Amino acid sequence: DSKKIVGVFYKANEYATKNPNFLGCVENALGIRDWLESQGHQYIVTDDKEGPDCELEKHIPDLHVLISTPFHPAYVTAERIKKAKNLKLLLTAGIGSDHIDLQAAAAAGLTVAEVTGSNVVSVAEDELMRILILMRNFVPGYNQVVKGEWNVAGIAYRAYDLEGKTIGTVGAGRIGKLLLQRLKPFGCNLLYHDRLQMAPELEKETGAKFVEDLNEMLPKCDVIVINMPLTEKTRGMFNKELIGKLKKGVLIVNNARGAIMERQAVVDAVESGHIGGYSGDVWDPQPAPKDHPWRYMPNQAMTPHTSGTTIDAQLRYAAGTKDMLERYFKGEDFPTENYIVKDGELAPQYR
Amino acid sequence: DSKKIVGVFYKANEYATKNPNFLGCVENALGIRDWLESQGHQYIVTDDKEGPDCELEKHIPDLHVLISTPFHPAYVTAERIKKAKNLKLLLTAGIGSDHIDLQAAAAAGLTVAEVTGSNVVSVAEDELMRILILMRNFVPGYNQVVKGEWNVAGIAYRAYDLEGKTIGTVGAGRIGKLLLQRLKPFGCNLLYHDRLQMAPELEKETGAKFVEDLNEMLPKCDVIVINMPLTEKTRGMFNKELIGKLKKGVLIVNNARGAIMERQAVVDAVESGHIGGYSGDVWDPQPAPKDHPWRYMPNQAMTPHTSGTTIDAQLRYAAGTKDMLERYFKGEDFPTENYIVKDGELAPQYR
Ligand SMILES: NC(=O)c1ccc[n+]([C@@H]2O[C@H](COP(=O)([O-])OP(=O)(O)OC[C@H]3O[C@@H](n4cnc5c(N)ncnc54)[C@H](O)[C@@H]3O)[C@@H](O)[C@H]2O)c1
Ligand SMILES: NC(=O)c1ccc[n+]([C@@H]2O[C@H](COP(=O)([O-])OP(=O)(O)OC[C@H]3O[C@@H](n4cnc5c(N)ncnc54)[C@H](O)[C@@H]3O)[C@@H](O)[C@H]2O)c1
Repeated sequence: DSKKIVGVFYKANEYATKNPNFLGCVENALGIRDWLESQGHQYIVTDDKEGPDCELEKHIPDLHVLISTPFHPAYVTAERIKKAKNLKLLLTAGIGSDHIDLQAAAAAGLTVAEVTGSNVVSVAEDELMRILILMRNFVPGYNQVVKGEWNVAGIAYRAYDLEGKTIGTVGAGRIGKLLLQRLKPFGCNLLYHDRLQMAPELEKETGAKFVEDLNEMLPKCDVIVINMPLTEKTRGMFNKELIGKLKKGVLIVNNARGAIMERQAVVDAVESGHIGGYSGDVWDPQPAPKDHPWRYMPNQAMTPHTSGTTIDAQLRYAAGTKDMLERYFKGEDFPTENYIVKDGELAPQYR
Repeated sequence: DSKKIVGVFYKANEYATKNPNFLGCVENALGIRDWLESQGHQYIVTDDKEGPDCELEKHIPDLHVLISTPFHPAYVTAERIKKAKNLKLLLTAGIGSDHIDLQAAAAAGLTVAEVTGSNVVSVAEDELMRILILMRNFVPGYNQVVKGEWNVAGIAYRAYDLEGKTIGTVGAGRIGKLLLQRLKPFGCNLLYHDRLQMAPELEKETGAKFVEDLNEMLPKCDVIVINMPLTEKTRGMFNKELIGKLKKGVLIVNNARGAIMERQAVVDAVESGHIGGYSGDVWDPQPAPKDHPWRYMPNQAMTPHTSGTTIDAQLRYAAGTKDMLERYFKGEDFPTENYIVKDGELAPQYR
């Protein structure tokens, strides 16, 4: 009954011990090493995930379970899945399992699951933060401060209050709903697009108006927020043509997945001023290389992939990961909303 | 009965024309020049405000009305008031009139008024954006992006969700109340201190609790927000001893006035880790010199003085300044809430 379990996390070095609940890094490995080893399982943890000769690849031929995390994602390709002779279970410590080839996982009969709900508040907070950072023009003020400069006009000419502006969320699942709730008291005109309409009473509490056809919402928005998974349909959806339909000077927030946008289409439209500003924590690929052009374009307010891995989020997704492992050892089903691929079927929000 | 009117604003140069509503700079000067010249008055506008030899000091001897603005503040000292033989009226385009020597103004019988309520939503927004930026640790992420780095752990060890944290506002007048209303859906433990308690219905809607004694509220707070005027009592109030009563690792937001804090006492407690981070738009003095130490201390999330001068704020304070000039010319009283010094008496919020 003893299994080989591999975890792939970001490496913390001297940061590992600066908070007692820092469960998300390599060194602390979700807090589950002792619990796993006491049951006779082998637990191997690494950040070394790229290429033929990395530590992860050493263990791909015989691991049983692979625990990944979106902030430092192991890319589980069709070729890796074919090499993986004993693999049965792919767990995501966090939310969003698109770093796996989900079609090849379904074709191989693998189970893919994630900790649904675990960091959705955290991302909704970070999104509202970035809307404010772009609208109110925080980044150019910070840059003046560190360079020893002082020029209020260089900031004020394009700074605005959020009050009275039109904000559209593209996707209204768990995160989009939590965002709409936090935006209610700012006094904005809220719109949303999804394949699924929110309940009548949630529309009434938030004041948010359903727009069934995405192309009708886009031109109306001063602010657009991305809030869908990375799926075969959403991949590359914000291309040259779709971005042309946005209001001139639109501010875009994207803490969903970087690859929902076409990389170069965003760069070109930022340089022309057609996108007024772009802010998010997600990139294609991750880690983002040193030369990734989103780092250097005008008006950018980016960070690395951090919003779903606050300390409070880490505690919840480590706990959910442990619960699923415990269920797995006992042959019990996970909560239904956790499955992304089960019995060869993809979950509806990814179809 | 035609008057010399002087305006002191920040200079925009090429930025002036980038927005048709950019009324807060020298070049557009609240949009009132034609209006004032058509009535036979003279309107001298300048940003040059420092020392014996600046353009402002040339007009001090014979001006009738001086319009100042907090973002680029003319320091109207006792020595200046004495030299000002014709001066009758000091108007603040924005909110907070502490850049005037208010005791010398009272002594000389000068009227001091400002545009109450004009940018209070704007600052409430900017405060909440800063709580998020400090709590969720945005600034180190931005810094890594522009330097070409990628290290998630270096940000995540210190990042938390705002949900469930304790936040205290020191002051609950116009801005403090608007902040509390916007914090409500984040699910925090909200406390406030003021000399005046809020209406019970407002306490209930926001969920904020009155703490009558300031010293009792302070050690309880993860986040402290400064929300009072700069007055004889608030000036230097956050000194070595008062900062010591704060929780270790406290995050502080101050978009009120810089001099409410002792400058070096903030530097020391930030260097020690007693203050975990400090964020605001306001400084002593302004413009802040190149070597001001708040620009360079650990964890700082500063900007120049911007939050009360968004485009939407400028439209409101330009209109309120124009309205008080019209009343002035007709011998009519300003709205009661606009007066800071009238008949040699300070307004109650400054006492
Ligand atoms: N930055 C972070 O740290 C972080 C953390 C968590 C999640 N995320 C990303 O955000 C995503 C959303 O999270 P959630 O909890 O809100 O997910 P959710 O499943 O609850 O909501 C997704 C929504 O997308 C809609 N949708 C799917 N395909 C669509 C399409 N083609 N057109 C229109 N609507 C479509 C679905 O109907 C659903 O309401 C995750 O999949 C993940 O990729 C990022
Ligand atoms: N950063 C900006 O752009 C910007 C913009 C507007 C205002 N401000 C600053 O914010 C201040 C507050 O603005 P407002 O509209 O909320 O003012 P307000 O008059 O409505 O509120 C001031 C509050 O301070 C309280 N107070 C005064 N002295 C006190 C003391 N010693 N102890 C406890 N409470 C005390 C009063 O009871 C009052 O409720 C302004 O005076 C200004 O200096 C900054």
